[PDB]
Amino acid sequence: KNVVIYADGVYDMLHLGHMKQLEQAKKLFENTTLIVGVTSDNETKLFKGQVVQTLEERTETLKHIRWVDEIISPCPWVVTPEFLEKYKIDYVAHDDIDIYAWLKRAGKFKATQRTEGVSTTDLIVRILK
Amino acid sequence: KNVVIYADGVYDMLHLGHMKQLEQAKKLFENTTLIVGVTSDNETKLFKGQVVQTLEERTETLKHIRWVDEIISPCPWVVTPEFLEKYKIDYVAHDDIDIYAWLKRAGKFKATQRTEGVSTTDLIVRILK
Ligand SMILES: Nc1ccn([C@@H]2O[C@H](COP(=O)(O)O)[C@@H](O)[C@H]2O)c(=O)n1
Ligand SMILES: Nc1ccn([C@@H]2O[C@H](COP(=O)(O)O)[C@@H](O)[C@H]2O)c(=O)n1
Repeated sequence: KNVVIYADGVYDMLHLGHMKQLEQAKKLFENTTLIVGVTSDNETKLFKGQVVQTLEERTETLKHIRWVDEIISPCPWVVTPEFLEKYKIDYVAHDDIDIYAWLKRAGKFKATQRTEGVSTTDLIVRILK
Repeated sequence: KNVVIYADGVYDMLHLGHMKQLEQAKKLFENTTLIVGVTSDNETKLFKGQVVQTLEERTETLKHIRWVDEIISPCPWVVTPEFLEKYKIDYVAHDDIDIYAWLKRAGKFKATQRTEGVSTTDLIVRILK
């Protein structure tokens, strides 16, 4: 009955968009365990860009989110089949833009939706107006 | 056994300081219900200053916090004895600077600690440096 869901990301300056994504992932099935992977400072710098918050900060905030059952911090930058076996993960949940093609082929990918206009930085834009 | 705790505030741009306060309030006793009061846009404008986020936004974010059992939105600007009776509140939890003197006299005030340097706006200061 219980299904293990994995959602990875940077989760920098956690905002309502992230929280709604985690809620979505958590409620994909009736009984789930949501594991959240948080990306390292270095790989995030190397591949995405600057992070405002450190791994420790990004991880500590996530701990306070209702839908989060377990956190893997740091998590691998790229998901692998071996990683899924190690953590008994049934599905990977993430927005859908292919780096996830192999997960889709395996029937282990659950797409989630982004929430626009709600980021921490969009809120700063308000203040300046 | 179960104890009802009430924590009120603005909770604008929710950050780790708020989340740690709510965790503190929630863990004041072994078995609690944490009710969170969120202040109205008008009274917050009148008495504190501008709020970035609306009541609806401030409330929606709080919903995603693990420690929150119930939300009263909007909540009264000032706590009264009648309000405590209506919601069967045992203790009010808030930082300690006296507007809370009457609660302290009644044995219904539990002080919580602020967390410094961790606000959403302090994180914006980082980016600019
Ligand atoms: N506005 C946003 C921003 C991110 N998200 C989701 O939060 C998760 C982590 O995103 P980041 O790695 O960009 O922090 C991803 O699944 C992403 O789709 C969202 O659903 N809405
Ligand atoms: N840095 C901060 C900011 C607020 N808080 C707490 O969060 C609650 C709500 O604070 P505000 O009304 O300022 O949003 C209060 O109990 C306050 O003490 C905190 O513990 N640390």
